[PDB]
Amino acid sequence: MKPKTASEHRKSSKPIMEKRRRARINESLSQLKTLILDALKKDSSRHSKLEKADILEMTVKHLRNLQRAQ
Amino acid sequence: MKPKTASEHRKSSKPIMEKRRRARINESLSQLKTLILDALKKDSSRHSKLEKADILEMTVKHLRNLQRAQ
Repeated sequence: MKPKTASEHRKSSKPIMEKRRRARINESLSQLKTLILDALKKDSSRHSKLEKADILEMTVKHLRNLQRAQ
Repeated sequence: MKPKTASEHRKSSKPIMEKRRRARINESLSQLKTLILDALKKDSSRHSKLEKADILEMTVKHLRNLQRAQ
């Protein structure tokens, strides 16, 4: 399937804290993708083809759209 | 017992494409934190220490603001 890919870049310190961080990274990215795709209402297929980079920048680009809708 | 369910990488993609994606991930996330922190002007000092999760969330939360404050 295509699960929530975790971008594991190793930078350890506190095993517990970095895991909590990691979890929260997924938590935030998941809702990020969710509210973005829902606000723009692009397509569900291009949601099922959302590359991590596509998701991140989509959020930033929507930011610009909102930021001009003042 | 020890249930080994996650040890090997069940991960499939092209090394080159995923590397290109990786670059864009970092690119997107970088400008993402930038425009968010600067738009609300929280603190640029604490901006030197933003947890990845804090960064994603900060952007999502600002999305909400943009969606409902105007």
